[PDB]
Amino acid sequence: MIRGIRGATTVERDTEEEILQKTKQLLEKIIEENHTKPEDVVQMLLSATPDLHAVFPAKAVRELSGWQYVPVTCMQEMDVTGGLKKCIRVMMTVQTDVPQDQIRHVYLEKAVVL
Amino acid sequence: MIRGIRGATTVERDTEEEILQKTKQLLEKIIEENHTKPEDVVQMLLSATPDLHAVFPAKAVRELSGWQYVPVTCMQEMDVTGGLKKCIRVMMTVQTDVPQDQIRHVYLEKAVVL
Amino acid sequence: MIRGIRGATTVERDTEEEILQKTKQLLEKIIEENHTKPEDVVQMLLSATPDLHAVFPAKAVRELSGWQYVPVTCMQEMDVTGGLKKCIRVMMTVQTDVPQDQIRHVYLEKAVVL
Repeated sequence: MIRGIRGATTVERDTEEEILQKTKQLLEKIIEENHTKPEDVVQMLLSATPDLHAVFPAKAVRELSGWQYVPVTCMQEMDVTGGLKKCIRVMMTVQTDVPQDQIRHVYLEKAVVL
Repeated sequence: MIRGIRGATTVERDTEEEILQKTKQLLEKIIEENHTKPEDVVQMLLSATPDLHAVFPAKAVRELSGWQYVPVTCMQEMDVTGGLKKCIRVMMTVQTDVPQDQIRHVYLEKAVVL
Repeated sequence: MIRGIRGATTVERDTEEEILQKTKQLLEKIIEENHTKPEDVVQMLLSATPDLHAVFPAKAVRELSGWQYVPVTCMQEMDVTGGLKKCIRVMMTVQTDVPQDQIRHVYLEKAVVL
């Protein structure tokens, strides 16, 4: 079946180095936990709160071996009063047999409270 | 097959109570009209126009029994001049064998003009 | 499987005619490259950079023959420093078993740089 996998991390500052590292990690933990092979990934959406402008998060995807063909695009997360700042969110769509309740959704850094 | 189900509604005021209630009521109608069960939902994206800041509309999914594992995320709608103000829209991706031309899309409140 | 197909194009004026024409053109190119049938399309997302406001680009989909049931929604792209201005990007989800590395993504106008 096809199921979404969610993740979220935070950056300390709006630099390219930080954003690509926090995203790359978030992506490795998702892969680890859910055994995602790049070819089972339908598409990925990455969003970032309105305070992040230094690089597209999508750039870290093509720093993973075998991931250069997975289609990824980015969106601006809505601005909510009191929402977690400098937060990058991923919604990955994958072909999996794993049941809905057993998907490992990943929250790292300041996102551990989402 | 897996198909997308669209919906839209509007709130009168940017208030958490108004946003969660009008969103819950739209999700309930989509679900009703299409006999959707939580385990068949791949994922769900909810958008809000740039004038709504009180709460993330995804907080309303919390009040639908059984939906606790359905992965949902939000995005900001683009700002079009003359677009419907105070509008929440949904794209729900479900596993279904209903023909494309028979998916029931739901437009409520002022969004009935879309 | 179901696979995402990415596209991107740019406009010269933020105007209804130019955003509708360049988006129609992007979509007609994706369909011809991927030999897409509307019944096989799960859904589609279109994002626009923060400088485009004249019309939603989703409106170009009703100019395509037979696409009146395809569920589409828009979203706002994040504003990246050094990013492509006046850019319209699409993520189309389709049912297909063409392997991932053989999907044809389309980059028109100033997006040929990608």
